[PDB]
Amino acid sequence: RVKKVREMELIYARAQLELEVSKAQQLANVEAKKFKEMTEALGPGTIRDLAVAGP
Amino acid sequence: RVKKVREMELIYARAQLELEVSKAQQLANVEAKKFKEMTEALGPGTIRDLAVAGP
Repeated sequence: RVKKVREMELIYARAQLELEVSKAQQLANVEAKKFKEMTEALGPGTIRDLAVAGP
Repeated sequence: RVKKVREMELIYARAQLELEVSKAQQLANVEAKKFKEMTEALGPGTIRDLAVAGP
């Protein structure tokens, strides 16, 4: 009983702890994608000058 | 019972946790699109001078 309850929970938790990583994987892509679509569209050099303004 | 309830919930939650990412994916596009339609329409050089104003 204690074997087939923790062992069967393990294979269940295995396909869920890895399902958890696929969520974070796809959400990391759309974050980096939408980051890329702004950083280059804004300006590779503009980001540099916009931060260094100190006069 | 505990197999076919958590396993069937897994395939259900799988097609929902990935449905969640498609929402964030399309919303990231319209954000970056509408960002692109303003940043270039405003001025690639204008964004640089508008921030560096310090006199």
